[PDB]
Amino acid sequence: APRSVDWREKGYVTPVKNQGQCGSCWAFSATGALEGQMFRKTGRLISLSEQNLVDCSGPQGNEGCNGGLMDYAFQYVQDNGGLDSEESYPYEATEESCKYNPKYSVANDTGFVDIPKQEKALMKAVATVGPISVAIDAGHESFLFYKEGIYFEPDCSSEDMDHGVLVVGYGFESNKYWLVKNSWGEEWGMGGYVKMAKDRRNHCGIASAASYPTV
Amino acid sequence: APRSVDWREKGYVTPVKNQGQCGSCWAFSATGALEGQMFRKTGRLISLSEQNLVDCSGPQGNEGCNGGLMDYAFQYVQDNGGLDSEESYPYEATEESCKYNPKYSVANDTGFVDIPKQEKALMKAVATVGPISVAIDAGHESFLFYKEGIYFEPDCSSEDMDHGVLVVGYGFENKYWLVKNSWGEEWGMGGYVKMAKDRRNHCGIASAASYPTV
Ligand SMILES: *[C@@H](O)[C@H](C[C@@H]1CCNC1=O)NC(=O)[C@H](CC(C)C)NC(=O)c1cc2ccccc2[nH]1
Ligand SMILES: *[C@@H](O)[C@H](C[C@@H]1CCNC1=O)NC(=O)[C@H](CC(C)C)NC(=O)c1cc2ccccc2[nH]1
Repeated sequence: APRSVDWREKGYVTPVKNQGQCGSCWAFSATGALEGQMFRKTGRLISLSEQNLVDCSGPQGNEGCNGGLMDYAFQYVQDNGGLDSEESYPYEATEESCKYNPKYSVANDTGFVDIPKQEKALMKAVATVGPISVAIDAGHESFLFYKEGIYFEPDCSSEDMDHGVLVVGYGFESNKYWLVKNSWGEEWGMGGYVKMAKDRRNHCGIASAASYPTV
Repeated sequence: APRSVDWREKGYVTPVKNQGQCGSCWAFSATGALEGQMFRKTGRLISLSEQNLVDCSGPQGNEGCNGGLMDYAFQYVQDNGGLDSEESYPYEATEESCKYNPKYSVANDTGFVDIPKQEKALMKAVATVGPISVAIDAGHESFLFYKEGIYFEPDCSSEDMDHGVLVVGYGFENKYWLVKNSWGEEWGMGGYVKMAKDRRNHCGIASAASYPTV
């Protein structure tokens, strides 16, 4: 497989967004992975509505700003037969009534694939598919304060993840890393991204709950 | 400047409101611009009271449901030393007695700036300041009935503006202003309209733009 991948250079990834004061990480993770797969299919990069997911995906098991799962979000888009653009259904960092309108649907999906709980499998998927939704353990001060280099936190869990993010690539320092897009704004980390330790015992659980939508 | 800006995703903009059967557009535009500048200053997004402006800004020149201007509303907030929250001083779509109460003030301003009367200066303000109050010519059936794409009306005028609204951003699909209206969420695109940008100061969008200084 390639030793390095960065889907950002290839047009698959929208700018970093900001969840604000709302536990909607899972919705940002899901929209990032679907943005990637819709670009793969159509050649158009269009920002998708996390608000739509937050407001409408309760039946599939999601709890809005109180948490949720990317796979539940992918199931919603399939069940719903669409997902609105960001520009039509803007993010408000709270839960509102479902206002889905098919008029402004710009994405869809046909299911999802859960990747085997192996960093090797995740690497293959990143190389072959595009950006991939992943859960990490993000609940450490070292992660708030991350600015540069490869992130490693000896107290990270490989089993107890709490944060949904998007792997957009991987590589190495000229000491391997995953390239991860967060949803804490561009001021956090390296332009909103973090290089997380790769092939270091599934560090922070990055390969434990990885998935992507089919389109 | 960036080629695209949308302050809604950055926490500067409240949900779309509905003026109902009252010519209070100017008050919704003003509260929008002040909600954005108060967010810029404090990091808190709090919906402000249009009714407080409708009821109380007569001395600064406004005429309640019979019309008004955003700058007169910004002058009121300055003169008054405050503006009540929406939740404290709810909207009734009619003019009442002034019930302003400082206990519930959650906004202030120190003044206000008028933007140079060019779309280039408007673009610079939107990119650097936040949501901007603007006046447009909305009195065309096309606008009345917009749903998607970029709005362009040949019979639109650049000096006969009659409607106050809020520019929250701009971009391209062929450029547009992203404009928050106050006709509820069922109108337009969730309550918004993409208005032609850099096409003959279309509908007079850069003719009377301003924002409060906080
Ligand atoms: C990230 O914004 C979010 C933060 C938590 C929400 C409430 N407090 C938090 O710290 N994390 C999540 O939403 C995680 C993401 C996964 C991928 C690890 N999922 C959940 O917390 C969660 C809650 C919940 C309740 C019912 C069903 C599923 C479910 N998932
Ligand atoms: C939008 O709600 C409002 C609609 C008019 C008022 C009643 N009839 C209408 O159609 N439009 C306004 O309030 C406009 C907005 C500006 C920014 C163009 N302003 C006026 O009509 C206006 C300003 C003003 C100042 C003093 C006295 C009267 C007066 N009217």
